[PDB]
Amino acid sequence: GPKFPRVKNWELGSITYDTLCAQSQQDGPCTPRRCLGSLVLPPAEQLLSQARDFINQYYSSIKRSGSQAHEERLQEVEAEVASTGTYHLRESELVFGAKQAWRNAPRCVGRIQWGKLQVFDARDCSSAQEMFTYICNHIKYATNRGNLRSAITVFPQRAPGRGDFRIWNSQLVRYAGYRQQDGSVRGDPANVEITELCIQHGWTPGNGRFDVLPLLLQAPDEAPELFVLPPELVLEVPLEHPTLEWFAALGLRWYALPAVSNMLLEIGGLEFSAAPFSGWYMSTEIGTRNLCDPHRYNILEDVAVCMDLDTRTTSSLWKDKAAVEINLAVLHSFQLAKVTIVDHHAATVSFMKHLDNEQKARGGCPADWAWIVPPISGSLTPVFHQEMVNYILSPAFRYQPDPW
Amino acid sequence: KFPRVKNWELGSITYDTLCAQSQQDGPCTPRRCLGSLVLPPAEQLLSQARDFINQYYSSIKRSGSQAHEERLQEVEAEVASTGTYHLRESELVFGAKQAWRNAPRCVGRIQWGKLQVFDARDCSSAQEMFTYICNHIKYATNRGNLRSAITVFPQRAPGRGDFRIWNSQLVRYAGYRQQDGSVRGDPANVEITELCIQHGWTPGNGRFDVLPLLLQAPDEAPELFVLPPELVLEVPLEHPTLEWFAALGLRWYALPAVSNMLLEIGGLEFSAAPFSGWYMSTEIGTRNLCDPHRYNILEDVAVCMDLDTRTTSSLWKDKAAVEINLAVLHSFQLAKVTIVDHHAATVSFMKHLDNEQKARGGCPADWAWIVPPISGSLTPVFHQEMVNYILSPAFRYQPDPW
Ligand code: HEM
Ligand code: HEM
Ligand SMILES: Cc1cc(N)nc(C[C@@H]2CNC[C@@H]2OCCNC[C@H](F)c2cccc(F)c2)c1
Ligand SMILES: Cc1cc(N)nc(C[C@@H]2CNC[C@@H]2OCCNC[C@H](F)c2cccc(F)c2)c1
Ligand SMILES: C[C@H](O)[C@H](O)[C@H]1CNc2nc(N)[nH]c(=O)c2N1
Ligand SMILES: C[C@H](O)[C@H](O)[C@H]1CNc2nc(N)[nH]c(=O)c2N1
Ligand SMILES: [Zn+2]
Repeated sequence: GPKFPRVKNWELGSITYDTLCAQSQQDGPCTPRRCLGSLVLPPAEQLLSQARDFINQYYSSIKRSGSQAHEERLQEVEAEVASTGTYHLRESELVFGAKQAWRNAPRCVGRIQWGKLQVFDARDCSSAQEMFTYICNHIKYATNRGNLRSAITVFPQRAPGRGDFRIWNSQLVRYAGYRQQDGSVRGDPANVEITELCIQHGWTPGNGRFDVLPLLLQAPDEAPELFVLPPELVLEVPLEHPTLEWFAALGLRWYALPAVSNMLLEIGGLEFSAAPFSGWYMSTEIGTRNLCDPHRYNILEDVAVCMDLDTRTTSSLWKDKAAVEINLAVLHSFQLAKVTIVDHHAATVSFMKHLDNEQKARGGCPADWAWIVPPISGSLTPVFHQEMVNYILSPAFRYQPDPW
Repeated sequence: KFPRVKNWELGSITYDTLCAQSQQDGPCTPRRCLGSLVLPPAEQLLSQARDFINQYYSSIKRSGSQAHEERLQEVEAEVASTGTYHLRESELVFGAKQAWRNAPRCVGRIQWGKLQVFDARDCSSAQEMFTYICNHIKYATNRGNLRSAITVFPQRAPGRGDFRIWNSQLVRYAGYRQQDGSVRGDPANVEITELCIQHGWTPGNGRFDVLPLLLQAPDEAPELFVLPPELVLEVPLEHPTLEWFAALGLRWYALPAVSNMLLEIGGLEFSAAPFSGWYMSTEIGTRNLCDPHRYNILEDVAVCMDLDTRTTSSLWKDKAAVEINLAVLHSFQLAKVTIVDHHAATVSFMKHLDNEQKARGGCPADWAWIVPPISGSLTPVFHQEMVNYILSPAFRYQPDPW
């Protein structure tokens, strides 16, 4: 074979070679001396080359590469940068770039849907209040009464010497976490800081386990402003189990819409610091991570006690049994409420199909094995047996640290 | 420089300084991570030897002593004269424990200091290899109270062919290709099964037929030896509450004993150095029995359980897999054969990480192999960042001798 990584599937015995990785223009965290693949967090000339690359990508995607229109677009970007230090994307370039950032996201198992993204252009937005309107519109469109639709809303890009548009919440919908007297947390321990920041900015807190947080929205050079989401906009699913009738009595619930709001969207060197996007859940993120992580709702022991399991010994597999029934409750309850969700089996099957599609279309697919393999039943899914190459392509979504 | 390593469940952070001791490159580069891939003169030999002898004298806290100086000179003298050298038994013992300590894919490393090392470097024939292997099996098995062991056969030499065990483990079950392209037994072992038959083995026809060994002395065809049945401890699988489970006729062998890896110590290479510990239950219950390309029993079990098999969203696979893992643990516990479940194994691995942080400043670990194949995030290792790199002494994969 060629001098590109050989990639094997150990279940089926099949082999491919990744040639797409040659397109990577940004270094990850590994060296020949040590692999850091498991870590969670790993100028005019600089901008212009990122821009040219992106414009080349766009004209390739419309098959007008080398054309007069292509060359004129490049010259227009260069002159814009020459005189202003920055440039602006055409509407169709933004749409292409946003779908490409999703396509490029190594940690996303849902990429078979990448071409079906509704891109809302909010680059005219000039205030926190207007961000709120755009965000409520996104939530209404995306939620679609339970028939969820993938979407992204793009606020204005970072600009020379002017502050950023930022949504302070890590997602559009999250539950509060309230630090208690005895040191415990009521609600979601992941959200203790943001919850405290909201109270500080004038929110009157609740006292429940599942209280929806308000949004803290920041327009350039202003303190963030607080906006409560009208409860009729936030679709939630009370959790019940198909055969364990007591499960409904636990009063657990989750919201319908997974909407990430703290990632930076980079396209051609331009940085969109507020560009919240949403899809639909894969059930394990709720049933396994949100509900069972020891540092989250941590409900395994409660549920195992209800199931009458022996929680005194590891080898009864009480944690495994309880996690499975909680995951089944999530799926059953979303299906009952007619809210789009995908189980880990169906999601990883569709990601294997996406891998094949991309092998044909671009000669590989950047993928992060530790994130793509689900957190229960790993080797029961086809992705566990599939070698994966991880690398950074642009356009991309990047993590940004909390603005506080 | 030194990477920061975070645990996301507890918020705790360490810095890995051990990785600076790596002298051998892995498959990653700044352009792309290949961490998920399964497969990767006299002066170079001399410096590996020196490093190793330095490691050894450091472990017995005699660095710089007279014995240390004179041993270094012995190695130099031997290499300069002959191109190679030989380890003393106590060095071999230290080196074997260290290759285990260093193995990034092993979750069982809390046990690394406890290893019985059989010196088989005076072995000159496949016959003698067989006797040594039978003794290792008897020792390691110990009527079910398993004891970690390694037997080390003669090192590679520039002149000649290697000592090799053709089998990938000392105990494995045959896989017989059928006329309909079906496999009876373990589909992972079709090739070795067919090799045994072509070297004169009379095959069984069951699902759990223990394979004979193909053992190879230098520059000879391999020879076939059948393991005496009484040496091979097996565990019938039954379930604590599902009565019909026992009637599936399932079983697994007690002793996991890897026989195809190369042991590298101080630049010397031991191409046959089979080692054994005890099983982590998910290896049997999840991979061997539920992999689609292995015994693939999930659907049969789920149907016996009367689960709805038609749709993924009933989580019938997840349910059946849990019960199969439970059957494995219950049955080994019942037979009084050492086994460890994935929760206990991963908790002890976390302690090993803390011990190693204190002892050496880090611990090379391969997250994709450390995290178990069921209930990943239910175990503490899922939430633990890991740094992967190659330290020597080391175990290395070697391709099949045919
Ligand atoms: C259509 C349904 C979708 C499904 C089922 C899905 C599935 C997932 C899952 C399970 C994860 C891992 C999340 C975690 O553990 O934190 C993930 C990550 C991610 N997905 Fe998707 N995805 C979907 C849509 C989207 C969309 C619309 C975008 C953007 C346009 C997106 C981009 C990303 C990114 C950037 C990550 C990494 C997040 C991070 O680093 O925290 N995905 N996806
Ligand atoms: C004491 C009981 C032990 C337990 C519970 C244990 C656990 C494990 C597990 C679960 C794996 C992954 C197996 C797989 O998925 O193929 C593994 C791999 C490995 N272990 Fe251990 N281990 C034990 C003892 C040992 C010993 C005694 C040695 C050598 C002296 C050793 C060296 C290795 C090596 C080199 C690998 C990687 C094997 C490969 O690449 O195929 N371990 N261990
Ligand atoms: C520190 C840090 C880095 C990073 N890259 N990421 C994070 C968010 C963490 C990752 N793991 C839990 C939490 O992220 C929770 C949010 N995940 C929802 C998911 F991204 C999703 C699902 C379906 C559709 C869709 F559009 C989006 C934190
Ligand atoms: C191609 C290739 C490369 C590589 N490094 N490795 C392999 C063996 C594979 C790994 N995954 C299944 C199979 O290896 C099965 C052997 N595993 C037994 C396990 F290693 C074990 C457990 C407890 C104690 C002990 F001493 C040994 C194949
Ligand atoms: C340490 C490790 O990288 C970390 O816990 C990762 C593992 N895999 C994951 N996979 C997904 N999809 N989401 C996550 O939050 C994590 N956490
Ligand atoms: C492709 C992927 O690396 C491969 O399936 C790995 C993943 N993790 C593993 N983990 C262990 N312990 N054993 C294995 O064989 C594997 N296989
Ligand atoms: Zn890597």
